[PDB]
Amino acid sequence: MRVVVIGAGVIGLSTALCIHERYHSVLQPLDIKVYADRFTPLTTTDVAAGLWQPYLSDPNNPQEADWSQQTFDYLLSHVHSPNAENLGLFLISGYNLFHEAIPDPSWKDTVLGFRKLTPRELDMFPDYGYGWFHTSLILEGKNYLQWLTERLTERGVKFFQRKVESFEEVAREGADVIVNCTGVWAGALQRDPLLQPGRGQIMKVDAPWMKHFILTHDPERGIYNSPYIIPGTQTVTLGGIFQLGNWSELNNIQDHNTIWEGCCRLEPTLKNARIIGERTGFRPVRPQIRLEREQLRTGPSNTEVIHNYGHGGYGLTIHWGCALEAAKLFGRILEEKKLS
Amino acid sequence: MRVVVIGAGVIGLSTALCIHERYHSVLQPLDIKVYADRFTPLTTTDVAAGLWQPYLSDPNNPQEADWSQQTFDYLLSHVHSPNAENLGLFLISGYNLFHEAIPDPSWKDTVLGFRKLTPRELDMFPDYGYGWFHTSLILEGKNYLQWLTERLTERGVKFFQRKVESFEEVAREGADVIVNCTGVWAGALQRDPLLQPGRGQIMKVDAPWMKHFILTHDPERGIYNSPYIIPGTQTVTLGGIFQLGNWSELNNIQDHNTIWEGCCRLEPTLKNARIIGERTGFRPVRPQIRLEREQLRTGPSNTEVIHNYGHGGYGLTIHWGCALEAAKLFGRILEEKKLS
Ligand SMILES: Cc1cc2nc3c(=O)[nH]c(=O)nc-3n(C[C@H](O)[C@H](O)[C@H](O)COP(=O)(O)OP(=O)(O)OC[C@H]3O[C@@H](n4cnc5c(N)ncnc54)[C@H](O)[C@@H]3O)c2cc1C
Ligand SMILES: Cc1cc2nc3c(=O)[nH]c(=O)nc-3n(C[C@H](O)[C@H](O)[C@H](O)COP(=O)(O)OP(=O)(O)OC[C@H]3O[C@@H](n4cnc5c(N)ncnc54)[C@H](O)[C@@H]3O)c2cc1C
Ligand SMILES: O=C(O)c1csc(Cl)c1
Ligand SMILES: O=C(O)c1csc(Cl)c1
Repeated sequence: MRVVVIGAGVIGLSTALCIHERYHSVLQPLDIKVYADRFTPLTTTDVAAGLWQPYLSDPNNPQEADWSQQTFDYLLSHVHSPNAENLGLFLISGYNLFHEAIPDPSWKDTVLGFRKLTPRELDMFPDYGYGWFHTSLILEGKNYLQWLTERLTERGVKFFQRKVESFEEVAREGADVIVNCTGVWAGALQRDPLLQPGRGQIMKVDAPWMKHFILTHDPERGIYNSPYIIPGTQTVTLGGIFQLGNWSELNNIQDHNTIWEGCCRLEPTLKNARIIGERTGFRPVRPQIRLEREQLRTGPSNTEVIHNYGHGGYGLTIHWGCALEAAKLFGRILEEKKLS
Repeated sequence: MRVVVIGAGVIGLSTALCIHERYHSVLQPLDIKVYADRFTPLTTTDVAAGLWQPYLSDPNNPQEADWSQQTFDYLLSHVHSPNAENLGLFLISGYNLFHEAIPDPSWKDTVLGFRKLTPRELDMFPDYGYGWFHTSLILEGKNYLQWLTERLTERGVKFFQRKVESFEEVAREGADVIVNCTGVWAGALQRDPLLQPGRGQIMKVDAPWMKHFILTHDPERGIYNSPYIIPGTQTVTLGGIFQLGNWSELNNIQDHNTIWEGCCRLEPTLKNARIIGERTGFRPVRPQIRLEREQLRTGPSNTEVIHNYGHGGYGLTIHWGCALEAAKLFGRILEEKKLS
């Protein structure tokens, strides 16, 4: 059983690890290989701040709400483990500001100590008059991806830097199961009109006095098109750009100005914070995560393919639930091959 | 009117600043000088982490409860000012862990978003089964003291490195009002059996993933004789020593081992944190702050004194309320001398 996972993002690496950990003993000819065009720190996961928060609206597939929750419970179960520093995982509390009262989220009980903001807290933010306060977790992509890489290397999963042109080229080379974790670039292997790039731009700033995240929201401009401030381990992430259909992997000046003055008005202590870096990424936007199987008509034989892409701006938030679910789909392929 | 403030800690400097801004134009020859044996970074204020939190019990003088709220309200009114970085001031949420249920503190409504810990939050700390969660402030003494100095220097308040032997010495030099802010060393100028050193020791550790403060409590050990973890701007403070009657300004190895084992058990991610420094300070312990006027019998005519010391382990928590109050008693001196 030769398995080829395409993608070295949080989706591909966690899926490869979760498949190996659940199926190493039931299948000894289990050679897992990871094909990827870019690795850390050159993936979309590296650009993400790493905060655990799903979208405010319910996810159009209630199974995604569970995948988000079991990812949170799994990460929280190791947030006080001594290796949490290596994963880039830690607790963080913060605010979610609004201009008008909105209903509570579906993940209010997943989060620790969810509550609505008191008047004295709202007075620190004059432009907003309603919001939440809650304790969540941050999984920084740079540390988490390298942690997954080393653990996959411990389990004998070889890595190869190459751009896959088609599923058939991997199938014809001997692959039995192809795990499609290509993210926003998935359409290049199979056209999907529902998948489109949600381009974002973030600023990484040195402001170590920031102990809380601050996410603002405006339904007119869309989600994450509003200033947000997310403190990480060594730096503070400033963002607020979300552009559909923009393929320009290049830092914009106007977006830089939008991010800066939006967060500076939100928190005036940032005016003296030095800018360390700035990055551009593409959220794999889709109305639904494509986590499903597909038997490919490739050749006289037929290839088995597992898709998992289209996680939008919540990939790290939902990655572990998607990895477990992709491992279950891998097990059904096993039972149908007279193999489990 | 020649005023002499003895003490360059948070109590001496804030009182000298609060006195001048209220009386520099009501009083034309207002020459204020600061006499101090040690300045920053060699004062007890520099050892403190800077967390705003009073004792758990009522302060035996309900005016101190007001002084603490005045300090919180004033600091909170400057937490989003762009010069808060110069003050070393920023918001921070955190935990207060207990082994079983105890009554709520009197300052519950002063802090932001006070609440009790949920069961899932208590599961992250296996030893403690009850606790609180609230948002507070941190005023790092080093940045705050150098800020107060720069203010006072701009206003013609000259500083002098000098050990004061007696009030009579200062009054001999021509001083009209003496503001005694000598902290734990006040007994060397007037014997006070109520003032004793609450020696403490803290560890400054590099663990920037710590976003919350964690204070543990044990009624058997006494307050602050239990592990606490207070993340600062550039470092994380680890403490938990409160020893009455020890004047040894020397870091102890057993106290070091007590702090390390207590905080590492409380937070296993601290196992690999770099130790940056270690400090020892003396809390000016008193059953109540001595904030009062005293006309003492030196020379053929009196020279009046204002005492401000005995703040224990909540000096930065209460400094501003005591500074305003010491300015009021300075104003009554102006009335008794018919100067206003
Ligand atoms: C600015 C910004 C901030 C974000 N913040 C958060 C956040 O705070 N929390 C959160 O949960 N999410 C956040 N996200 C979203 C998150 O980054 C993504 O959902 C997540 O990274 C998706 O990763 P992925 O594994 O699907 O693909 P990405 O990590 O891009 O990885 C794609 C992988 O597929 C590979 N690949 C693609 N095509 C081929 C090919 N043809 N041949 C070989 N390899 C190929 C790529 O090279 C790479 O290996 C943010 C996104 C952006 C843009
Ligand atoms: C380990 C530790 C942690 C702490 N943490 C906190 C905390 O988190 N939050 C909080 O609110 N408080 C905390 N405290 C308490 C806080 O540090 C003190 O309450 C506060 O610093 C009081 O300082 P002060 O101004 O009274 O005098 P200190 O800063 O000592 O300053 C005394 C000044 O008076 C001078 N002086 C004394 N005698 C003479 C003299 N005879 N002649 C000339 N000058 C003299 C001293 O040299 C110095 O200039 C902590 C204390 C310790 C020890
Ligand atoms: O996509 C984003 O910009 C984003 C900000 S917080 C979060 Cl979770 C995701
Ligand atoms: O005295 C202390 O060690 C102390 C710890 S938190 C706080 Cl406020 C004071």
